[PDB]
Amino acid sequence: EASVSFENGKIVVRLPITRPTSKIAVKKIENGVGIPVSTRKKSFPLRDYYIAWQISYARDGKYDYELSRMVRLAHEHGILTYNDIYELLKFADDVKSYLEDKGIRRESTNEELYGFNIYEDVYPVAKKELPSGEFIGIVLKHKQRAVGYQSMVYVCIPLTNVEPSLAGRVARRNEVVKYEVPVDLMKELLKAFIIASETHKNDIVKFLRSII
Amino acid sequence: EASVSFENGKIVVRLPITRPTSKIAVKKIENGVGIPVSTRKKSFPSDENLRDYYIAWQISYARDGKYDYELSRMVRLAHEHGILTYNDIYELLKFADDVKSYLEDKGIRRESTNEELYGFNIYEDVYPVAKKELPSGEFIGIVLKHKQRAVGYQSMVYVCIPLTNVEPSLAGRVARRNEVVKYEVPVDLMKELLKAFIIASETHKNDIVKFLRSII
Amino acid sequence: EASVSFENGKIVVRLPITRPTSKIAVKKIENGVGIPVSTRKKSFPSDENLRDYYIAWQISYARDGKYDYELSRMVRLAHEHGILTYNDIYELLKFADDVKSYLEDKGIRRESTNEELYGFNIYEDVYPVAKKELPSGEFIGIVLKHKQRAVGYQSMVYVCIPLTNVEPSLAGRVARRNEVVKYEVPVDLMKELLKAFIIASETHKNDIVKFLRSII
Amino acid sequence: EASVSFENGKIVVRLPITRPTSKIAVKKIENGVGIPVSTRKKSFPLRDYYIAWQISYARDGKYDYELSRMVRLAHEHGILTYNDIYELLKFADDVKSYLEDKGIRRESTNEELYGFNIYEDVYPVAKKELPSGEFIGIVLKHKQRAVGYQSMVYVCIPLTNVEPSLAGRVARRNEVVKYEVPVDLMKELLKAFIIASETHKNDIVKFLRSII
DNA sequence: GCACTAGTTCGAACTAGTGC
DNA sequence: GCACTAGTTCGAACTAGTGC
Repeated sequence: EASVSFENGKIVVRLPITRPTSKIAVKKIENGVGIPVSTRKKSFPLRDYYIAWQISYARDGKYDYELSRMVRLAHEHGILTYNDIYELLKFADDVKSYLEDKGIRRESTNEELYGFNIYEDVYPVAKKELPSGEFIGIVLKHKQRAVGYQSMVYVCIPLTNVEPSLAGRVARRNEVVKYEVPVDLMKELLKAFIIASETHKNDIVKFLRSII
Repeated sequence: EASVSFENGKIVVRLPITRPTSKIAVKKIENGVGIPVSTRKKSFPSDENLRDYYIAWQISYARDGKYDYELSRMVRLAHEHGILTYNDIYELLKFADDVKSYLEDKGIRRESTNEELYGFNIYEDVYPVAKKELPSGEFIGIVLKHKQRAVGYQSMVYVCIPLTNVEPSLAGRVARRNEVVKYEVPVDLMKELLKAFIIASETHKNDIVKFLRSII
Repeated sequence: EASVSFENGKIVVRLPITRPTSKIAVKKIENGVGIPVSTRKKSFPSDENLRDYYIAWQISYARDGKYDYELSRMVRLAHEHGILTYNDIYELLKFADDVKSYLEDKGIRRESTNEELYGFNIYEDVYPVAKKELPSGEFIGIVLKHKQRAVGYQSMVYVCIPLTNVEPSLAGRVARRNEVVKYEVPVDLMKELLKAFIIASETHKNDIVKFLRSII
Repeated sequence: EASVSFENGKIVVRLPITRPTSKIAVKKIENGVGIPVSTRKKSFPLRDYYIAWQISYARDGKYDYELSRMVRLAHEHGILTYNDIYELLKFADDVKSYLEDKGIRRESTNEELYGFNIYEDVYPVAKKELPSGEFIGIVLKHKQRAVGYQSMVYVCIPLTNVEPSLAGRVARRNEVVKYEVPVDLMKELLKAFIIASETHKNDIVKFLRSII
């Protein structure tokens, strides 16, 4: 439900902010944790607020969706040079372990709760912050209905970096905002998928080699 | 769904072995340690490996607002028949009086590390788990989940029942289509499952205390 | 879910009025005729229009293979308490002996017409519906649905309960959040719902006869 | 999950036949009724067997999907002339009532079943058969979760009209077949949507006027 | 606000495909 | 064939948007 385009020499994405889903939701960040927010009820003050986007690179087996759509448009308009794709391919070739390798572990402690021993389940999370304010997250979740893991990639875009400014008001009905996607972001998201798992890497490599 | 009955002086539960769901599924817990791993095995071994298989049951005490379901039906039947005594219930009410802190109070924390994965900073999200093991091999566990639409945590209680503890014996056997097995519920398991709910959250404790008071 | 109980000499069912589902929902049946139409009205009128509103309940007699659910719980409680007499049950068993044809036997037919809609030939698919009305206004209906994965038909039994027949009176009232209303189940309704299942399919009849035999 | 393309001067669709869904399923036809079939278990003999395709013309608000994709490709390659689009627009302008207008009615009868009165619920169905063997169906279903109706358009494509011939064998795993879409079919499907309802018509009209 | 319509998440139940 | 993985339909429960 995201809309990717090329406008004014810039890759832009238009994102809805009032219909929260697994894929797109506005969050308030406190101590790392992302509190959900309803953008229609409470008014905005702002550095605390992000669009949380679980971004994809394929759909129906097609690599012309969200991230891959942004990349194709960038490469065709010289935002993403052949040089950039080469080094991302080099990065990928150098990557030998993944977030999925780390897995999820259960550790004993020396604590009890009224006679019950306390253990801690430890989930790995990979994160990078761009100087522009965007966050990239890679979370490991226990694969639904199946053994093993799924790695999920998120981009977190501060409300201060979108237009129009939501400052001082509730979102309008079906409000959609526009975000100019910086080349750095596309690079780092491709890198995130590369390290998320070997199967995500193999996909990204085939796609970028596809851009030739 | 499980089916709970009173038979021959015991509380008995009949459990599906083959149609795994979030409520009831066979899981592998290797040497009784680690996160339970899901499985769809229908043929069970007859050596040391059998002891790694459990029925994992995310067990409840109410359904549709009524307390005649799974654990509450076990307990009401156990007390009706003198399996769970008045004294047993008074001891559990006393335990609940003493509990003033809960698994949900611990919540979930994110820890920074010093590792980087190819330039990306690594953090660790840390979930508290409460767990107790009975002498006969059953595990009672309490874990947390983020609430679906809210800012809080939901606590869930599980009992993990060794396949070596059910009938007909699964050792070296392949489960039939829609196989259901029979498990005699030990009184101490009912006690510990009540205690699990009592320490899971204040709301769960309040529910359990009102329920126990009502069966007296 | 409905909640069925014995109170003050009557079988009583408590029914949700506000969270419509395929099982239980408020529907408008204008002057008691036509296909029921779904609605999410929370404010109910106090004139002739009130009589067009019903609670439509797709009612069952078993859940999880057990016969202690909705209609079977009504009937077992009714018989325990002498509301539904032995003689009543013998009359229903006699009725079932006489039934040798079922709504499912009728099936669904496609009829050709002579109409065309801008060049396209018009056909009509025709579904049989069995329906009975009680003197106090309740409807008992039986309809067919194509089976989800099979070549057959599934029969479903519905009771449509006038809102004017429940408590607290809904006339000129707005339903509260998660409102539940109270309905006293007439013995003749229990009889006719059993008869409905008996004529719906041979399988349903067999189920009902075995159930009735078991409560004797 | 259908794949539309332009090959050899013909619009072709590639359809899977072993993963039956609401949208695509293989059926055996007897006395009008469409029996479902599992193409992997039982071997094929053949005029009795059709691919039943609940075809669409939009997706995510985009009119580049299934039917609309076929039409766009046809018009761009001269299979569907401007003349064809004009007359389809004329057809549409002439259409003043719809399948949805007919609704679904409950009729009394003089029959009883062991004391219960029998009524008949009557559902309208629109159908056309091409000389090539394809059927087009419009069925009225009681709109899920809502008042009123939904009209659904189906194309039924005989297995004798696809390649390869399934004669004498079970389908292979993930077997997909290719069907060359005749211009007549695209015309008649557009006509089906036009008469299905006024809202389907308004959509189709805006789309064809969009092709200009 | 009422009375919807439409969009979503979640779990149960089912089926086809995959690798050993 | 076993032991999964992945694709689907269906209903319950919830939320945002719409027209009056």
